Formats: sequence, structure tokens, C-alpha cells
Amino acid sequence: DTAVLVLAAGPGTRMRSDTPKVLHTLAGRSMLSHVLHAIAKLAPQRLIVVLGHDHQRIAPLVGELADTLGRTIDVALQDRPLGTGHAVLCGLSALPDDYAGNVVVTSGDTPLLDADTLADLIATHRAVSAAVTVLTTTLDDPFGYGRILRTQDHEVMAIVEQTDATPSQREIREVNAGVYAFDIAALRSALSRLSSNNAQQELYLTDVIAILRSDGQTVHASHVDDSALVAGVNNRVQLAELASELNRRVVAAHQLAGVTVVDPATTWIDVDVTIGRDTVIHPGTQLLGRTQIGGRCVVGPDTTLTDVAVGDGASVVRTHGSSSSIGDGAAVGPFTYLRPGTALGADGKLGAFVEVKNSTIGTGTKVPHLTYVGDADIGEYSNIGASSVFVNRTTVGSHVRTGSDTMFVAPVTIGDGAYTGAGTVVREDVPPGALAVSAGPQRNIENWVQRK
Amino acid sequence: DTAVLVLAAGPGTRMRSDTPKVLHTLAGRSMLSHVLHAIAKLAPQRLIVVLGHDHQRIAPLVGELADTLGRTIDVALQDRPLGTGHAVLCGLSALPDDYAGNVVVTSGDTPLLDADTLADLIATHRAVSAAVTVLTTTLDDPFGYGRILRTQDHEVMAIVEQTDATPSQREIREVNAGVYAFDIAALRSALSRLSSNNAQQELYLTDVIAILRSDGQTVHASHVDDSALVAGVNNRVQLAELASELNRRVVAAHQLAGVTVVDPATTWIDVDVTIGRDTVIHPGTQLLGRTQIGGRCVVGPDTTLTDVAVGDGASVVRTHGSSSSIGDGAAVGPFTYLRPGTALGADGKLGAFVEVKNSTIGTGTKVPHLTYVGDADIGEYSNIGASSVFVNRTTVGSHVRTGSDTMFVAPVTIGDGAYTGAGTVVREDVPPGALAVSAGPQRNIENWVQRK
Amino acid sequence: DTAVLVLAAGPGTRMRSDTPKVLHTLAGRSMLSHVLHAIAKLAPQRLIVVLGHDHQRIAPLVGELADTLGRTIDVALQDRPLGTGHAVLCGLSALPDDYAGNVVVTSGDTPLLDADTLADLIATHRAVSAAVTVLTTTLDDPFGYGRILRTQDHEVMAIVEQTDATPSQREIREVNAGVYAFDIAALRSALSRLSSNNAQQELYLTDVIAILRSDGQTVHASHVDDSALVAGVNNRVQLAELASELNRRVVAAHQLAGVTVVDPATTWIDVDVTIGRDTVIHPGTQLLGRTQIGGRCVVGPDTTLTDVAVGDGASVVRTHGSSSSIGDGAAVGPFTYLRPGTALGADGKLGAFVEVKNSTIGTGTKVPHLTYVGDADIGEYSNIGASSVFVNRTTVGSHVRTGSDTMFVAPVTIGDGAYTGAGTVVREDVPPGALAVSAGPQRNIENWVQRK
Ligand SMILES: CC(=O)N[C@H]1[C@@H](OP(=O)(O)O)O[C@H](CO)[C@@H](O)[C@@H]1O
Ligand SMILES: CC(=O)N[C@H]1[C@@H](OP(=O)(O)O)O[C@H](CO)[C@@H](O)[C@@H]1O
Ligand SMILES: CC(=O)N[C@H]1[C@@H](OP(=O)(O)O)O[C@H](CO)[C@@H](O)[C@@H]1O
Ligand SMILES: CC(=O)N[C@H]1[C@@H](OP(=O)(O)O)O[C@H](CO)[C@@H](O)[C@@H]1O
Ligand SMILES: CC(=O)N[C@H]1[C@@H](OP(=O)(O)O)O[C@H](CO)[C@@H](O)[C@@H]1O
Ligand SMILES: CC(=O)N[C@H]1[C@@H](OP(=O)(O)O)O[C@H](CO)[C@@H](O)[C@@H]1O
Ligand SMILES: [Co+2]
Ligand SMILES: [Mg+2]
Ligand SMILES: [Mg+2]
Ligand SMILES: [Mg+2]
Ligand SMILES: [Mg+2]
Repeated sequence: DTAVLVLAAGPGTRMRSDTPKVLHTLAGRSMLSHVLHAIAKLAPQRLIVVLGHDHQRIAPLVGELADTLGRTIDVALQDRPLGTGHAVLCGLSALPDDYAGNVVVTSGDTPLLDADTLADLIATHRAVSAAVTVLTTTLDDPFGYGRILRTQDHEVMAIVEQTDATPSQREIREVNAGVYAFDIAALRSALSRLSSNNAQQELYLTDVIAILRSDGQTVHASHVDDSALVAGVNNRVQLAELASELNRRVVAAHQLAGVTVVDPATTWIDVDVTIGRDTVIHPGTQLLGRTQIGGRCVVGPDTTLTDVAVGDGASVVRTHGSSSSIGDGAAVGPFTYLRPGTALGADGKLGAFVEVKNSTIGTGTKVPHLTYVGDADIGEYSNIGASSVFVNRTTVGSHVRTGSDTMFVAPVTIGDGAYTGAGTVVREDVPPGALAVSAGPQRNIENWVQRK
Repeated sequence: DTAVLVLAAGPGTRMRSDTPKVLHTLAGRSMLSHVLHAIAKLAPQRLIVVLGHDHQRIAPLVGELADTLGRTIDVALQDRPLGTGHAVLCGLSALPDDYAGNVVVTSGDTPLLDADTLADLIATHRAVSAAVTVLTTTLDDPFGYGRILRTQDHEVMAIVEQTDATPSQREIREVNAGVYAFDIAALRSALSRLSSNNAQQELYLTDVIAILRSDGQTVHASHVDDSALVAGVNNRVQLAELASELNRRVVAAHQLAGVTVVDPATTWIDVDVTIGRDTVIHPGTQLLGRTQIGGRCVVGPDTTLTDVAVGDGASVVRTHGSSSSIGDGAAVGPFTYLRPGTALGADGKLGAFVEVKNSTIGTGTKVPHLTYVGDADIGEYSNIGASSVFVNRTTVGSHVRTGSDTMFVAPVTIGDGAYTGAGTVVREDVPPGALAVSAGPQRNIENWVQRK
Repeated sequence: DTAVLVLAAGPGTRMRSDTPKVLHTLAGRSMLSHVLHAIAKLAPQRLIVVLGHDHQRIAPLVGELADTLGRTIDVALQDRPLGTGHAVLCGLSALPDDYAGNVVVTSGDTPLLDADTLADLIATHRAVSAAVTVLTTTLDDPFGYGRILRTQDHEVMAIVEQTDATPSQREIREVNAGVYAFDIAALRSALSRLSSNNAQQELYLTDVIAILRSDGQTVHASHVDDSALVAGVNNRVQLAELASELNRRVVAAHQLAGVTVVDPATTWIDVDVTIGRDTVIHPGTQLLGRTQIGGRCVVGPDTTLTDVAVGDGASVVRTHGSSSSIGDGAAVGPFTYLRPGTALGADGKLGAFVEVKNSTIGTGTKVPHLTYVGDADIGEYSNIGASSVFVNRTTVGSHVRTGSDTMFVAPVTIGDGAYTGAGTVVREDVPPGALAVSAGPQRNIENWVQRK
């Protein structure tokens, strides 16, 4: 059997945040969600998330995530901030006393930890018949991490916390990832022998290593060369360095699968985003949420799309949009705002300084300049003049030509093939094939300027 | 004599692209074009580009490039994907049998290879009286490249392909750039001795090295320290890493020549772009095509310009434009769209939420807010009110003041010094110095709001 | 006693600029200003800035800076470009002959030099009882810097200029930072023994080291590990590398204090900018000048703000603004332009394609689409229809609803709770609770399209 505990109990005081550390997000999931998704793929028999401060704020999101992953996720509360050693103990109490499996310990602030790393850890753990196996790695800057101590003979002695290391030890660049596999009897038995005489006056989980080494138990360290996989987040400088490392990888994966990305460093792609072959993404682009881009698209510089669906061969340039759909071969931008519920048919055009909200717009229809469309349904191959406003429901037919400077005052229906004169205010329905007008006739006042 | 072959025959399957590898672009030229420009500057007597898959799609662009560089470029077809060794052979068939020159082999996926490197290679080749000279370099990640094998005595033994190296050899970090100079008799004679018993069942050009070493011929390797100069492109992650390296260099060259670039990493400058002394470029700027910027300009953040000409001391801020000209001391932006054929005279202004298309706009005239100008010619020192539309030809005189919310319905002529009232629709000509109006008079309905 | 000289006398010819090197800016101060601020914090008894070329252009800004820092800053002119050795001499002439203090020499092209480094230098200088102490550092590329020469015994021999080093010496990677502390009698006495037989035919300050070593005086070098602290600026590639290093640090300091910064590399924050806890900054953001952001704000991608004040919990997305204030919980963007003098009350909204200039806008009022507001005061909880223009003073009351396509022709007053019909031109005052209209009635011309 195997059980995974997720240590999400700490305060994250160095985040300086009213929002709990473990719910800050990157690439579209919270850290906690990234950690849980990864574990879920490995499918251990039990899964326990230990919470402490802010638990009423984190618990409901653990339950939300248990439904999305379709499995039970238990929650063990930690009453006293008595250390991580104490947190494992709290977590074990959600396990039956008779429990015979392996226990794997993990935190929830390690968002790039993946299912293979855990697998390699369990496999290695079982292969060497070890009481405790710990993931290590080595870093340029090892600040804030337990250091790994070994004999002459390379044997793992102990783990010394940052607050507790001599200056001489603070130099050690092998670090404790804080990801372990334990034999359960050995874990139970060393947790009892933890004392809190140390710099933080806590029960260090990391003391368990020296303890089992004392009983002449087998202690294994498994070095992870790709340090990003087990990097943790304590503050916002680390949050962003890893949001950025994860972004590099998402982008590179899209590039190898056929997407041209002009500039990876300023192209942000959330984990659920799909993009078709031979589309080009220009720089300053964020593809967020469940956004889908077809193939042979152009996604223009300085574009932001959240939960937008874009068909094949469409261009979406300098566009700020969400919760909207854009058809094949359609043209959006530059300087275009899509609010929730915009659907633009195939071959359609929303141009410069156009805003659409909750509007359905038919195949091949063009709204190219300076106009607001909201709460409107517009038919096919229609053309909406510059400088207009759908004054919010309105329905507009197919093959319509509305003139510049038309205000459609909802609710109003414009019939197939109708026209509107420049500067018309439409307050009553327009029959198919009629010209609606309201502008007064021009009058020239000669020599007005000499006089005034 | 000297002949250059360009090996552009392969499939680029790892690009995952319906567009042939060698025609993907960076900084304004396709890879093929970058390679050919560089060779062209060296001016060898013959120049042969070997094509294979997609040759009907690549051939016409080779001919297009031969005219631009004003020299003959021959095309040798490779009938069977039988290897690069085979590709050199196909390429040699476009040479006369009596041919006595040096042959230099190059690919066309090496876009930063420059005329000096080739020169250094030919010079070195002749200096050491060598049968074969190959360019090498050393890399952090040597994946996918032939490895260079040497004796104890540092003598070049052979080149081993990635697919063919032992794990022990895959560690070697000296790589084959795939750029060579051959003595022709030696090249002909080792091409005949190539066999295809290897991992790809192809005729490896790289086997030619071991072969000439066998006949006790002179084999020279010339190490290139600047690895970017001979880096090749197999996939889109490599395309962008080098588009980015080339961009660093273009930008740095502009910085040393007097252009302030706030942020090189997000400033994209195509190779043909010229920029004057003491202009400042702010971040998120792309200067593409034959775009020219004068001096003491400000080019604002988040600006995209393609084949735009900008005079001296003009500002072009948050502007998306192409195929357009902007005069000295003019002001464009923020949030401004220039379509093809926009000319804005000196001291002119196109402001926020303005779109211009095919329009000529005179010295010192201002279009500052919320307006569409297309197919129009506007004179000098005129002022176009906010929220207007040139409803496309229209001509507007000099010293005009058109009021807000005016629709000029083409075709219409507005005389010098004329005015337009706020919300006028202009359908007939306006005499110089006349006030054109059409808006109805205001009426106040008192206490309407209590009633409704 | 202690006196600081700032060597700002050189020509900066490699800047290629009509603007003096030392006045090019980064993060909101000129280099000179950064250097002077840092020294000012240390508060030496005397402070002398030596000027040479362009001194009439730099002097008035030295005086401006003396008032801001509230202390006397003297200016010593250098008549002849006779070297840096000569420049120290010119600088000493502003000191009394009897002067007994330490002299510290600094340039003004070293913008990240900080008050601690100077302090460490003075302290070290006094601690070792040294005649001359020089700051050194070591670099990947030491080009253009004096090299540090030492015996077998690690004792500082001399400093050799770039123009003067053997190729063998050009390899030395310990460099002279050009920041020193001198015992004054020793400085006076070695300046007299400087001769100009060297590559630039100048009086090298750096020769002073070999000279004092000759008199068997104590020569100390103090190595600075953080090389950015003493990096100098000769050209625009170096200007931007350090503008970028300083930006990393400003941003990281905000991140550790509680600001989420999605992308540091494209987030530019000037030194005076303050940002509250738990605000998020998205990429492509510049926060320039005395800009202040409250807490829990969202500052949207692609935003530029200069001397903007933003309250708490407001969003400012895709906005280009300056000299303006935005209240708590207000919404600005996307695609919004704020000119000088915009004040938007708490809970207010300026939306897509809106431009405001010199306008005051009351609590909870919304200007959401396609409109120009300038020279206007608008009351509370009002709503301004899309596609409108304040045709500039206008006053608008509270709880107003103005319809789409309204032109307010200043000067005009709109009473509390008044309405305006769609497409109204307002030329006369509107009583509280009145409906102002001017649009003509709609007319449908049936079958117009068949006929035309
Ligand atoms: C359990 C413990 O006492 N210390 C751990 C632990 O420190 P924290 O301050 O709790 O983050 O996490 C580190 C791994 O992220 C690890 O290096 C260290 O050994
Ligand atoms: C009449 C109109 O064109 N737009 C209205 C309309 O825009 P929405 O996109 O529907 O939010 O409703 C808003 C009322 O919440 C109002 O601020 C705005 O003026
Ligand atoms: C001709 C050949 O057989 N192999 C060459 C060749 O491999 P390709 O898979 O054909 O790209 O190009 C490399 C240089 O880009 C070089 O390293 C290698 O030795
Ligand atoms: C009348 C007008 O102002 N603009 C027209 C006009 O803009 P262009 O910039 O010329 O493409 O022609 C288009 C017809 O292809 C049409 O979509 C748009 O409505
Ligand atoms: C005073 C002198 O003769 N040379 C100095 C000096 O060279 P400049 O060319 O004047 O920048 O500044 C360098 C420090 O930025 C230092 O390395 C060098 O030793
Ligand atoms: C009438 C109007 O709406 N806007 C005017 C008005 O804008 P300002 O934001 O005030 O610069 O004054 C300008 C005169 O300098 C003029 O170019 C523009 O047309
Ligand atoms: Co109107
Ligand atoms: Mg941690
Ligand atoms: Mg290749
Ligand atoms: Mg209008
Ligand atoms: Mg210098």
C-alpha cells in the first residue's frame, strides 16, 4: 500500500500576504493544485493534506480539488504550530493504526514536482529496502534549505536546518528537498524521539534522519539533477522565478509540437491551453485559462486571452479578451476588447477600437472601427459603420449596411439587407431592404468665420 | 577558383511545419536568405543550392534572391533522400567535370553564419594545404550534432553522428558545424567510397573525414569560438533562441551607434532597419521591414512599425502601423493604428483611438481623438474634431476646424478655413470660410425623469 | 574631516550623444543624481563635482541637486582635458590649502554605487592606516578598465590602463573600479609627480598607485564582490545592462515586501515608486516618477503610469497615464489614456477607448466606452453614454444619465439626475431631472435598396 501526506500547514509569513501561500497561482493553478494534480496521477491509496493556519480558507478548495480529480482527499488539521515533525504526526492520525503502507511526505509549495519524481522516489525507496529515503538536490544559493551532511564515506549522516547550521555548514550546497519516503513503523518510532531543542523550538521532521541513522536503519538520499522539480516557494521572488521556469517549459513543449513563439520570455501560456500546428505567437502574449487556438493562427503582439476559443487561420492582434469565441479565418484587432459571451463567426472582423459584450456576430460580418456592440445579435455578411453604438437586445439581419454614427436603441430589429444613413438614431424597426435615416439636412453659413 | 554549395535538401521534420524549414524567417529574412546574403558578400565564382523535398516551393525564392543579389544562383535537385554525402554529389553535377576550384559546403539552416567565417575557412584551408577543412565549435548541449573525434595527439580522426555515437561519445562537446572546405579531387574521390551502413541508412558527408584520413590526406579542423555563428536550426526552440541572439546583436549595434534602447530583450529590430542618433526606444517595440527612424525620436512603449518612415524628433507611442510615413516633429499615439498609405506631415498629430488608411495629412494638422480617416487628403494646420469619420475620396482644406461628431460623406470637399458644427453630417461641399451644420436644436423636457 | 570629489569632467564620446553622459537617466534619476544621492547619505564635510566639457549644461543641475539634498555642492571646473589625475587636482583647488581630511575620489557614471560601499572604503582606509585605498572588483569581460597588478606576494604594484596593457595584461580580470580614498598629503605629493608619457598622453590618476608604492607608502585594495555596485557607464549597452540590474533590485525589494510581480524582466519601477501589500503587477508595466499604488490593486498588463496615484483595490489595465489620481476600488482600462490633471473618484470607471484630460470625476461615476472627457467636472454616481465628447469647462451633476453620442459643448451645465437622449448636442444648460434631446425623428425609406 502507499500514502501521501501534503504538508500545507505553515504560515508563509515571508510571502507578506493576506492570501495563504499555497493558494497563490502560476500558469493557471494554485500551488496546492499543482502539487495535488501531480500526486493524483501517481494514484496512491491514501492522500492526506495537513492544514494549520488559514485551514477554513484552504479546506473547501481541497474538497473542490478532490471532485475534479475524482478521488477522496482527506484533511488532517494541525492544532499547534509545533513543527513539520509534528505535522507528519497530525497527518498520520487520518490513517488507521494498522496501516502497513509506505508514507511519502511532500509539501504543497513545490509546484513543479511531477509524477515521475515521486515514482522514482518510491521505486528507489523499495529497491534499496530503506527506512527513510530523502530527495536532495544541489543549488547555487542554498539559503533557507536544510543542508545534507555525509561522512567521508558519502553516507548521509543528518540534515541541518538553515537557522541551525554553523557558517561552515551554511556553505554546503547539497540541500534537503523536503520530499521523503518512509517505512511507517520506522516513521512512527522516530517521531516519538523528536525533541524541540533547536533554533525554532520546533519538532523538526529533518531530525528523523539522524534518529534512524542512530538505530542503524538504512538511510537513502536520491539526488534530483533538475532542481526546479523540487524547488519550494517561500516568498514572491521564488514564486515568479518558477512561474517563469514552468512557462519556459510549457512554451518549449508548444514549440517542439509546431508553434512558432517569437519570444518565449514574454509569452505566458497556462497549462490547459492548446495551440494548433503552425500558429505564430508574437511577443507580449498571455494565453490564460482554457484558451484554445486553432492552427495557422496569428496571435498578435500584446494580446491577452482568457478562456477564449480561436478557430483555425484567424488573427488576434493587440486584443484584450475573455470568455469568448472567434471563428476560423476571422480578424480581431488591433486595439480590440472582448467581454464575456462574444461569438464572432468565421471570416468575421472586429477592428480597431471596437468593444463587444454578450453578442453574437454572423459569418463574414465586419465591425471594423470605433464601435460598441453589446447584447446584440448580428446576422451574416453584414457591415456596421464606424462610430456606432448598440445602446443596450437588438437584432440585425444579414447583408445589412449600417452607416457611420448610428445608434441602435434596444430593443430594435434591423431587417435583412437594410441600410442606415450616416448619423441615424434607430428607435423603431427597420424593414428588410429599407433605408432608415434621421440626420437633418446640411446648411452652409457663408462667411461665418470672417464674422466670428 | 571557388564554389559554394548550400545544402537545403532535407525535410525539417522536427520543425513540425507545412512551411519548409529553410523559409522560416528571423529579423526580416528567411534562413535561406540569410545564408545566401552572407555567401554573396564573399562572391565565390559558383553558387549552388541543392534542393530536395519541397523544391517547387523553394526554387522560385532562390531565383528571386539571385536577382536581388545580382548574381547567378544555380539549383541542383536531389532526387533521392540518400543523405548529405549524396546531396554534395547532386550539387557537384551543376559544376563542369573539369572543375578545378575549392568546394565549400554549407547548409541553409545556419542563419548567423557570416562572410568572415567563410573567409577564415577558405584562407585556413589554403594555408595548411588541406584536403578537407571542417568548422567545429564546442557546446553546453551537443545533442543532435556530429561529434569531433581526435587521437591522443589532438589529430582529427573522424566525425560520429548523434544517432551513431556510443553513450561515451555522446559526452564529447566538440561538434561538427557542418561547414567545410574541400579540395575537389579529394572530395570526388571520397564520395565514391561512402557506404550507407549506419543508423540512418544514409550516405553521411561526415564519413568523408575518416576516409581522407585513411588515404593519409591532410584533415584540418578550424574551431569557431562564437558558436552562434554556426548554430543550425532543426526545431522552433532553436529558431527562437537564434532569432533572439541575432536581435541582441542588431540592437547592441544600434546602441553603440547612439540609440538608447531601454530594454533590448523586448526590442525587435529587423536587419534593414535604420535609426538616428539619440532616439530612444522604449520596451515592447518591434521595428520591422525597411522601417526608418530619424534622430531624437521617441518610439513609445508597445509600438509595432513595418515599413514605416519616421522623420527626426517625432514621437510614435503605443502605435500599430505599416507602409506609412510620419514627418519630423510629428506626434503619434498612444493607441493609434496606421494602415498602408498614411502620410502625416511634419508637426502633425494622430492621437488616441485614431485610425488612418491611405490618407495624406498636411503639416501641423491635428486628428487627436476617436476618429477614422481613410481615403482622404487633409491640408495644413487643420484640426479635426473628436469622434469623426471620413465615410469612404474627401479633400479637406487648410486651417479648417471640423467639429466633434462630423461625418464627411465622400466624396465631399471642405474649403480652406471652413468650420463644421458639432454633430454635422457633411454630404455637400463646404465653401472656404463657411460654417457647415446639420444638428437639430436642443430641447429640454422638464421633469421627464420624475415622470419616467 | 572627509571630502568627496566626483569626477564628471570627461566627454563620454562613446555614448554618441548630444546629451552629456552623466545626465542620461535610469530608474528615474540621471547618473549624476544617483551618484550624488548616495554620497549625500554618507554626509561628508565637503563635496566637489569636477566638470569639464558641457559644464554650462551640467552645473545648473548640480545646484538643483544641492537644494534637493539640502547641502552645499561645490563645482570645480577642469580647463584642459589633461586627464583624471589632472581632474583630481582641479577638484582639490576648491578645498582650502590647510585641508587635513581624507579625500575620496568617485566618478559620476557609476549609478549603483551606494552609501555602504563608500563607508566600507573609508572605514577600511582608516583601519589599515593607508595612503591610498582603491576599490577593485573582478569581471567576465574586463575591457576598458585599468587592470590591477600585484607581486607574487599579492601586494598591489600598480594599475595599467586598457590602452596601455600588454596583450598578456589585458587578460587580468581584477579591475580598478576608479573609486579611491587618499591621505591628502600623499595625494598632493604624487599628483605633482605624474607625467603624461602614456597612450592617451594624459595625466593618469591611476599612476598615483605606483608612485606611492615607490615612496614605500601603504597601498590598499578593497575587493567589492558585487561588481554592479561599481560598474561604470561608457556606452549605451552598459547603460541598459545596469538600468536592468537596478530594476531587478527595485522589483525584488517590492516582491519581498509583498507585491506580486508576474514578470520582473518586463516590469520597470522607478526608485521613488511605492506599492502596497498584495497588489499584482502584470507584465509590460512601467511605474515611473512618483507613482504610488495602494494595496490589493491590479496593474494590468501593458500599463504605463508616470506620477500617478492609485488608491487601494483599484484596477489599472492597459492604461497609458500621467499626473493623475485614481481612487480606491476604481476601474481603469483596457485601452485608456489619462492626461495630466485627471482625478477619478473612488469606485469610478474609465473604460475602453476613453481619454480624460484635466477632469474631475466623482465617486462611482462610469465613462465606460469610446469617449473624450477634457476640462470637465462630473459629479457622483453618474453615467456617460458611449461615443461622447466633452467639446472643450463643462459641469455635470450627480446621478446623470447621458445618452450615447452626446456632445457637451462647453461651457454647459448638466443638472443633478438629468438625462440626455442618444445623439444629442448640448449647447444650453440642462435643468436637474430634465431630458435634453436634439436628434431628428427616424424615417424609413421602403425599398430604397432595390431602387439603388
Ligand atoms: C522540515 C524542516 O525542519 N526543514 C525543511 C523545510 O524548511 P521550511 O522552513 O519548513 O521550509 O523545508 C525545506 C525544503 O523546502 C528543507 O530544506 C528543510 O530541511
Ligand atoms: C448604454 C451603453 O452603451 N452602455 C452601458 C452598458 O454597458 P455594459 O457593457 O452592458 O456594461 O451598461 C452599463 C450599466 O452597468 C453602463 O455603464 C454603460 O453606459
Ligand atoms: C552530414 C551528417 O551526416 N551530419 C551532420 C548534420 O546532421 P543533420 O541531422 O543532417 O543536421 O549537420 C550537423 C551540423 O548542423 C552536423 O553535426 C552533423 O555532423
Ligand atoms: C465606411 C467606413 O467608414 N469604412 C468601411 C471601409 O473601411 P476600409 O478601411 O476602407 O477598409 O471599407 C470597408 C469595406 O471593405 C468597411 O468594412 C468599412 O465599414
Ligand atoms: C583614471 C584612469 O586613468 N583610468 C581609470 C578610468 O578609465 P576611463 O577611460 O577614464 O573611464 O576609469 C576606470 C573605472 O571606471 C578605471 O578602470 C581606470 O583605471
Ligand atoms: C475640441 C476637442 O474635443 N478637442 C481639442 C482639444 O483637445 P485637448 O485635449 O484640450 O488638447 O484642444 C486641442 C487644441 O490644442 C485640439 O486639437 C482638440 O481638437
Ligand atoms: Co452622432
Ligand atoms: Mg518551503
Ligand atoms: Mg541542421
Ligand atoms: Mg458620434
Ligand atoms: Mg567610465
